[PDB]
Amino acid sequence: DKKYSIGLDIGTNSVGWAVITDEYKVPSKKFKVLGNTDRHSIKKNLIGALLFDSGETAEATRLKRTARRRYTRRKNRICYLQEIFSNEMAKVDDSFFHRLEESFLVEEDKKHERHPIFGNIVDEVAYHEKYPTIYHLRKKLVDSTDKADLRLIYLALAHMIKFRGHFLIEGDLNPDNSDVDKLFIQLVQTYNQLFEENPINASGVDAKAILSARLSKSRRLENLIAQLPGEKKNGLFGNLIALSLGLTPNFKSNFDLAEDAKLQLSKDTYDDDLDNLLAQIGDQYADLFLAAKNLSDAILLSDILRVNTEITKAPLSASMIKRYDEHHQDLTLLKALVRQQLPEKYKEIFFDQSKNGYAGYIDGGASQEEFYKFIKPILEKMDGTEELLVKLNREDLLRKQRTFDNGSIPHQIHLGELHAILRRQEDFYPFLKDNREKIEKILTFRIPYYVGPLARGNSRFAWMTRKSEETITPWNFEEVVDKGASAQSFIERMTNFDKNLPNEKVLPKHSLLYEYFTVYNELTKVKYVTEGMRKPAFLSGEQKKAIVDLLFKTNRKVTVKQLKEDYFKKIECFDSVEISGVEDRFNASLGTYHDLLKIIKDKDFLDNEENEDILEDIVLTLTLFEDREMIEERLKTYAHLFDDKVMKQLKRRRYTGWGRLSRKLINGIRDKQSGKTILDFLKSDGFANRNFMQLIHDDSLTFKEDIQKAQVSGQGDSLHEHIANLAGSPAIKKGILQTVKVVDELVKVMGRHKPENIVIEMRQITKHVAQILDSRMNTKYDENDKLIREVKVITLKSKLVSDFRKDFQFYKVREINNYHHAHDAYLNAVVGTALIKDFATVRKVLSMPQVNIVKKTEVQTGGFSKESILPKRNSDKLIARKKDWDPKKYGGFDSPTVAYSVLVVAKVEKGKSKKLKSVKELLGITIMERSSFEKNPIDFLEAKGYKEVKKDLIIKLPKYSLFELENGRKRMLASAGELQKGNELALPSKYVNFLYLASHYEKLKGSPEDNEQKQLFVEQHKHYLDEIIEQISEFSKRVILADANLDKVLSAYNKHRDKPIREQAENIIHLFTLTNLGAPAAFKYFDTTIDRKRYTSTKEVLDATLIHQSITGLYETRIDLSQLG
DNA sequence: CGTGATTCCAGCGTCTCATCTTTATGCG
DNA sequence: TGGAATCACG
RNA sequence: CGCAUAAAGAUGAGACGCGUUUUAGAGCUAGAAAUAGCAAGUUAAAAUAAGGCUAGUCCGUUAUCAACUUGAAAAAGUGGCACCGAGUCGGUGCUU
Repeated sequence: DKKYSIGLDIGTNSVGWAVITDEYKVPSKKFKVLGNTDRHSIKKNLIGALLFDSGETAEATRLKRTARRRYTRRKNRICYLQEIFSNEMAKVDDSFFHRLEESFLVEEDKKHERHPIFGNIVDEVAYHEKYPTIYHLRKKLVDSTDKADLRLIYLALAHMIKFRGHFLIEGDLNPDNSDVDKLFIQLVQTYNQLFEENPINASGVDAKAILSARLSKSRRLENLIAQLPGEKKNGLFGNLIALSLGLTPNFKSNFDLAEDAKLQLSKDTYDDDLDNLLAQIGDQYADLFLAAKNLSDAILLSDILRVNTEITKAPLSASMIKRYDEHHQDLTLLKALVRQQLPEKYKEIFFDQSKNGYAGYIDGGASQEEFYKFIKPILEKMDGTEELLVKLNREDLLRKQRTFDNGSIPHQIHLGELHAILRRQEDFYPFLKDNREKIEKILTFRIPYYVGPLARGNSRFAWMTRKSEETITPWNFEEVVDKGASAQSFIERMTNFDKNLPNEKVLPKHSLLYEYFTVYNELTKVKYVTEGMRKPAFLSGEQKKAIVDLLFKTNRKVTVKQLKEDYFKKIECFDSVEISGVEDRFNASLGTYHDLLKIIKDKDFLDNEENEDILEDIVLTLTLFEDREMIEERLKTYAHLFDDKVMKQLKRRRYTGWGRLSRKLINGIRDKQSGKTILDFLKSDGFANRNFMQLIHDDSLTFKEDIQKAQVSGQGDSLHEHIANLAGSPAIKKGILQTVKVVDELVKVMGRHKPENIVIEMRQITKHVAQILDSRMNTKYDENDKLIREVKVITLKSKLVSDFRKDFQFYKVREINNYHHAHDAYLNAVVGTALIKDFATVRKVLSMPQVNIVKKTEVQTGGFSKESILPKRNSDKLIARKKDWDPKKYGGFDSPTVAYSVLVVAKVEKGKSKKLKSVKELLGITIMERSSFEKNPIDFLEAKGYKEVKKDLIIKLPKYSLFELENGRKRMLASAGELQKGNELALPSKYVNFLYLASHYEKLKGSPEDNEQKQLFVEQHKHYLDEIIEQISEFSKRVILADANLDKVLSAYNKHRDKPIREQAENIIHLFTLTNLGAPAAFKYFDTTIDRKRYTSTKEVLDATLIHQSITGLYETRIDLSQLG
């Protein structure tokens, strides 16, 4: 026996393999064709390739899951709301909540009256004429004092709870008929009364247009600055204006504050940053800040609410009512216009649902835009359309109320209207007086993103911790869930664990200990030369200890520029020392130390080392959390040793980022005979210049033994490391997993012998790739705890072979057949083994008709079907959306996805007079029906009208099951009613070489003589252009069997048979979408298209052979299905 | 009533909080 | 790119 | 492998606006019909994978998968070799 080297190819859609010996030949062997066929053996060369569908990223599933959760919780909102007054709706009419549920149903499926709001036509019709939209009811309820109808209250409230707005504005709002202009003038006056040196003036500034245009907020700010008389963008009044339109200014440069003091209006931190300013600068600007807040509120409220109504405290509902009135008038006008003039267009606009006009726009499913692309022609051709052309130019003509731009409404004004309804109907409905807060909470309560799914343990996504087993409602959430541990989990479950101690976690990025560690390790490298010494020397440990106290504990920043003059010549008085190292920069500095020095009362609480346990817990909470409620709750257990002012100072700070080392690694483990930690050794460098980067593997310390031992203690599973891999960026790790599978398989098809010089191929991921090969094998140990190097693993930078393919002309015309994956793998092996090591062998491996191509079978999973809910039809293709929703009435989905097909031989009644007959048929199991089938297949097939099913004769047929019929014709099973081309065209290499040069694949390249030779090669061999068509035609006739398309292609080929060769090649290379493996795909040849010839028949394969193939396709179970019937 | 062609179709768009990774250069 | 429908006929 | 800076992918969570579907929002007129004339149109309820039991304000579209023996599963196990060729793999021989 002889060694072997595998050439492998990672990828996102396929993985190639090959097996090469000491010389580049590819061995050959027979192989056992197990199964019931006269063909016992089939010779195969080891070179093949495994095509597969690309692994999908979990984004689509996550989106679906979040949507499902949101629908569940919206239904709960409505249920929460219905049971809040389920006992008073019973008084008026009990079936009211009943009718709404079955409002979807048809007359013969309902069990109540067919009117959902009132239960009677007259009452029903009066509703849609008094309230042509919900917003007339929303408008009415805000502005009314007469007794409403509890079902009409539910209607409005349910309307807002169901569609409640966005939560991006933190805080609260109140429209209360506020006007922008007066607020701006009031701000100007407030600034002027304390800035008489240079007061602001309104001359030349539009107080309303500038800050309400469609321009971006910063652009509007700078435009306002420009329109002002002489103000600068960074002035105090400029900052106030910027706040007044939502920008985030900082005031240290204006009020000479002790801190930067940002005012982040768009975040909840504003509510206390304003208080901080009221502490730092005081009341001198309180009214100015409040005016700026009011201006920000008004500007943001108007930016989305285009109207400026005053008579009503319901700006949104009144807005949409106005949009309804304008749409009605606009339509009434446009109707007369297109019938006083242009009288031939009426039926197409107001009746035809197939055209994007009004008929389409309203009833048929056209959008606003497609209609606006349609009605403008007809508006351009008639007088009196000026008002209509104006609106179309602004997207304001004939507008809907429920639209794609309605997403800018905050939940705050929905909430305002909900309080208005609540605040005006309580006296008439007393139960409503003591339910005010409960409903508002239903509208306003969002689960925090750091609590996550509210599971009790059956959820792989959840982390919430419960103080009690009670059910979580809006009103007991604050007390059932322990928000603090919930948030700490939210961060910690995602925070890494320290590699040196794989079982436990890293510390914050600004830990006090980590803060020292990062700097103690840096200044170790400082060098100096002075009198008396005979050669350069570093700093000593005691010198570092002394330096820390009077350089790093003292100032916010440290540089050798200070040290080389302030320390040596003055602290220990070196005469003429010369200092070496980095010229100026010290990267690490005790940033947290000076922050605390500024924040907390005493420096002694930082110079002291006994307070270490506290500071680490303080910084830990300032990094884990970001809510003020949570930080306030957590710090307070430790503020009792500080003054309340110090506690308030700490509460503001936030850190970000997590470290890569653990507290125990730095200060937990101690040498078993030296009794010192890594931190201690960083204080005790000594003469050896020892530091962490060598302490972790210096055998004179036990730290090496501990770290190595821990990396073993944390193990326990092997096959799951292939899914950690690159922590996150692809979902193509499918490639890695399949790759190992073909190395595994190839071993047990090479005599369980391991390879030598395994050459991977495609710096980003390949580092992870190679070692998992080195980990899954090459594992035997040695006496000194050393792994023996039994297999060598290579990796290349994805490009070296692609230059070898030109340097030696082994051209790669991609579009012909998939043999290039295996051929690239084989050249990968060639180059890899050459780099570490006859020429002709390549010429054989590059013209071998046989290449083990396997399309990995697959059991389809995912969406049950296409997601569009199509209208009601009289077909059996439609799928009920519920157990009681017959599709013929209700519509449903269609075009399912079949997980896999099953072969069934069974009896079925047949004939005009029913009698039994034997049959053989492919069923096709949908993704829905897979669970029922795998529960018990006999009953499942038996309910489908089949009788007398034989279990042992049932066969599972995943997608891409490969059959073979006459003349080596093969077909792949694309969902039980469609085959799919199953053969490859071995268009020999002589026609590959000509076509690559001829079509000049990239654009055009080559040196003068090289270009001359290559172009003349195409000129001389013009008759390959006549033989290529012969290969395509004969192969199509033998396997593709597309008579019409082959006729078309030949006819077109002759019809355009006179263009220059380059143009001829560039289009014939598109003729290989005929002979390619896989789904048929239409192509064009010189602006004449040969469409796609589908197959749409699985009858042929029933009486054909079936090839179960392994991962590599070297082992077959080749069932002949004529034996079954 | 069993074959075979041509045509058409497919759910989409926002905000926010956190958390890993790799790429590119400059030092050890 | 696979399901479904509309169309021509032997 | 750690430090200094910028951008791009992956994971999770919390939320919005739509869209589709059946129904509800008594169409009138010439008629015996087809069909024609007129009027209206902008909103809502419900569902948004069937559904599952663990019965949660949870789970349900990612990953994984040839066949065969043992199987509750996990998982293990199952298919000699060489030399001369080439059209999807064929031939010859030692072996058994």
